[PDB]
Amino acid sequence: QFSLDQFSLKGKIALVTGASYGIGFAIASAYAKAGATIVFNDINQELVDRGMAAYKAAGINAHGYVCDVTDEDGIQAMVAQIESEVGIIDILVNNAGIIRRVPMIEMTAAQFRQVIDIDLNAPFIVSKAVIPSMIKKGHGKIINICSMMSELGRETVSAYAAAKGGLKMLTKNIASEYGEANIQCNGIGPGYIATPQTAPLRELHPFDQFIIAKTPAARWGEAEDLMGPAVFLASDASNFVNGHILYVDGGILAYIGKQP
Amino acid sequence: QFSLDQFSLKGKIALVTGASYGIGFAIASAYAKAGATIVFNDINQELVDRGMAAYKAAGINAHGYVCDVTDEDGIQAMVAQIESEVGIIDILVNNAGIIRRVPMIEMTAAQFRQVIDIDLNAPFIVSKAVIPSMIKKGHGKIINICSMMSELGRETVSAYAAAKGGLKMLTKNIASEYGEANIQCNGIGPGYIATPQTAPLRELHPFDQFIIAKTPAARWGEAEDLMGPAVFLASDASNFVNGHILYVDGGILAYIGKQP
Amino acid sequence: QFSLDQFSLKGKIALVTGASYGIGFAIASAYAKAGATIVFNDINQELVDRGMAAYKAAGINAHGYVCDVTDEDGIQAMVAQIESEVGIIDILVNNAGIIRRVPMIEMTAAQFRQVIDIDLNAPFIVSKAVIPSMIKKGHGKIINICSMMSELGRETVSAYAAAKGGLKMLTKNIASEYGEANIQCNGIGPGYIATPQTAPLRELHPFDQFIIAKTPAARWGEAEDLMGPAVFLASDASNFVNGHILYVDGGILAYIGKQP
Amino acid sequence: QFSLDQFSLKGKIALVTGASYGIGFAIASAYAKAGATIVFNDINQELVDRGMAAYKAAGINAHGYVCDVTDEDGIQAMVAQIESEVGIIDILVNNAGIIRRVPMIEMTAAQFRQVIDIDLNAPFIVSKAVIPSMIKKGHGKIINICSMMSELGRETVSAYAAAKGGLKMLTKNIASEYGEANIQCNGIGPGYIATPQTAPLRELHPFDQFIIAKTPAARWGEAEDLMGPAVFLASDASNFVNGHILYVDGGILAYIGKQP
Repeated sequence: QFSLDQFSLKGKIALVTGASYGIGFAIASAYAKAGATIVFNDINQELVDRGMAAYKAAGINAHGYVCDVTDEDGIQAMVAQIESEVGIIDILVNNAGIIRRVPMIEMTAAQFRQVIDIDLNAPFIVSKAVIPSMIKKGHGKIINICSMMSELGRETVSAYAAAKGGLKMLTKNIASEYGEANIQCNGIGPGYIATPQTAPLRELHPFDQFIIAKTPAARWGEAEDLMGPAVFLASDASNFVNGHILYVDGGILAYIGKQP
Repeated sequence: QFSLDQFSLKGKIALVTGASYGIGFAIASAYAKAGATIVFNDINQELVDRGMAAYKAAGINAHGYVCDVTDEDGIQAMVAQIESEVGIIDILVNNAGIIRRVPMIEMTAAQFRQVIDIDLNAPFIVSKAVIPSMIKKGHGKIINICSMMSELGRETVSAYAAAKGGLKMLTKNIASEYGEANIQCNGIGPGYIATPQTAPLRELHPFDQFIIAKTPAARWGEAEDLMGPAVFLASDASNFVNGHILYVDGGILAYIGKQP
Repeated sequence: QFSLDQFSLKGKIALVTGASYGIGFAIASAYAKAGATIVFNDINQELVDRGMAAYKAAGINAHGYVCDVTDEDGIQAMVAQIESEVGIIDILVNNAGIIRRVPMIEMTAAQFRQVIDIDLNAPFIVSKAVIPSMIKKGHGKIINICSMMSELGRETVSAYAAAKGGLKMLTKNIASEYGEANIQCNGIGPGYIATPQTAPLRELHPFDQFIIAKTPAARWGEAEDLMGPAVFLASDASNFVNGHILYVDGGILAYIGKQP
Repeated sequence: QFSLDQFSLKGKIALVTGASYGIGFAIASAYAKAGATIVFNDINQELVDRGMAAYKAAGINAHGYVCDVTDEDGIQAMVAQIESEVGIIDILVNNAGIIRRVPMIEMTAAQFRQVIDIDLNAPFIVSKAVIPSMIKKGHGKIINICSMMSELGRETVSAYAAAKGGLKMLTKNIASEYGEANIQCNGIGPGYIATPQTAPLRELHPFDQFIIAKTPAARWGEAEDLMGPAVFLASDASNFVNGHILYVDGGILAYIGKQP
């Protein structure tokens, strides 16, 4: 018999990378509310302290670690520390990332490479670090935060689009290579999500008009819109969903757009 | 605050077309277990009686109706009857369909047209019949049962593939046209699902070997694998998922295949 | 050794359905210029006479036939007539189609069905009618005119989107079922193409602004933009391209759009 | 009036990276036969000498340069040298690449990063180096050699799949960012192509059986199958094709497979 318990993360441990604020924090918060124990990392103590205080305020006892996602030795040590202090990571969400907006021909090789390293190579490093214990546990979930840029390009975001396109295919590869070992690796592809940074574009705006017209749902998304889909992909309720990119965009990728 | 209640269908009414047995019955059963009131139709009383007895045995008081999905007048009358006797349909699953396996050049125009009428035109008819009350209710869900044939072709299944390809795009269109009115229209694309009919292909088999090799998960799917994804798409937990085809295939569509 | 002769259609016969004017006429004209003998059909003598006069003015001796693409008996007889009078059809372009713009819930079941019959069932009928002689000839090409609506939905075009989505999958199915017999079946998916009908939307316009912003190439497409891709798919130069939808859209489907 | 001259590369210069042998050499050879002047690079003099001798034997006066594609300074200098000695690069084919086959959890971070650097970062570097002169010339083409791994994953090829997935999206981004400047950036996605290396898998074989069954065309592809599609994408005949991945796979990506 089906049970709604299939969506529950009770007794599972989730690592959400870079989950000190923003989308990662919202996903980790939903995970805790679904029953999970939350672990997270970020690049410095200041960010970790910020995440810890915010989890506490939401009634969550998270476990926070200082670690650079591009540092394999660092991540390996972090996983080992998490396993001794908290337990086996059942669920990994590759959320950490950066974006840069530079015309392609103006972007330095170093800058391009840095975006690739953080947004693509690092999810490989963290996945590699968690998979062996997931196999031994008999079940694992890896959720890669992709983008609409996993599908569509735009001026100024060449490196970001390249890395997210790579992350989409990395997702499908891990699914193929480890699905047999009961690892489900999927993507979440958020639409246009209203963050603190895009707030002036909503001032009582042509950019706001642009987004609303592109979106059948006729609104910006919010971090809260990602919570249900994220919990779904982390849960037993999605055990036969594998190598799939779940777009959460209010219908953008399905829509030609609202024409005048 | 996120809550697992977002996955609950409590107090909602779901119509699952052709849900007397098989995949539709399994989805409707999960819906009931998630809190929904179940209504379903099929082409004759014998099938309806079969579904009713099976729902009863599972502790579900379903409401069953005799109706041909290709009969617009019939479906319109059925919805009106459902609304007077049960209530407003919150969730429609377009599950009813047929398959034929005929080499294309050997298939009659009439046979091709019949597969198109049932598998494509009928989901349009039923969607059209439920959408006006969903808009007035302030929320609706339409879940279209697609296929891997919404993506990939195969000898002998030209009509079926054409209709399911159409259903994929119908899904994206409804999402675009009605998303503004808070209708989420999505697809479920099952992988290779083990039905009563494919049982001899699992006899202690080259076809069995074929499927397992194509599937990262290394097994046939089962109707039970569709239950969580179906409940997800019918629930508040997927409100910003729209015009999306959710493939539930253990990783098939993501995999090049297991080579020797 | 590769030769540019691989793009030549010299000594081949092409049937382009509904090619009396518009996109089909432009494709057929390019085919003739590439060396092909052109045959075409349309629903009445007036349209056939129009196409014939226009081919003549362009220095092309086309062969025109009155036939409804939804009439299997009619199409069968037409192919037989073409084979006796002109020769074996080497290349079929399924170009004939209609579009309707009606809100979905307002569209009659009859109207929806008519769009499906012409835009989806008819390409099946014509393909079926030409394939047996292509197999016997040792090579065939079928080019299905799809749309951006084979990928993306829009208010008012539910039936059209459904049929073109179906046509995309029909294309992939024929490729799979007949590729072994050296039939290559592909799609052409035009972007926004400037037709006589959209001319007021280019008056010295917000709709014009909409299109240009969606298109990396920063212009409407023209029928002429389809000529090279169409000749490519009809030629020996694309013999290992099969079940593929070739989008000719200046970059629309690849682009998130020009934001303000 | 359409002309077959639209497929001609007469008076154009093409740079094909790593085109000393294999797929790149075959594409460059077709380009020369289509009228182009051929320039190419490779990592050492031995490979350059090999390519030069092979071009000469085919009646082609190619221009060969020693350069590492991951060396931005090196590539920049190479382009400058090409422009002084040969002329402006009209067409870039990003063909250079490597593949590694290592289980993901066994692959070193350094090895993963090297595959990404060569197969993804390097196409960015070379594209960046050629685009400014293409803009000034008033027309440019960039053709990225992708893979079926731009779409589908497989055990042992995680890094390769990630890089090719990235290259697919880089292609779409360049299309979006530079399409306005009359740059068409597209992909070629070869299917299973019979190379010297896979020859024992064709010995009079289960792997051979695997490929043939996956392929509607019922054969391995050959480098020659890529020549027409490559010339197409480099030519005026594809000017409104942009951000598109042209799969040349005999129908593989369209096919569910030949079941027993």
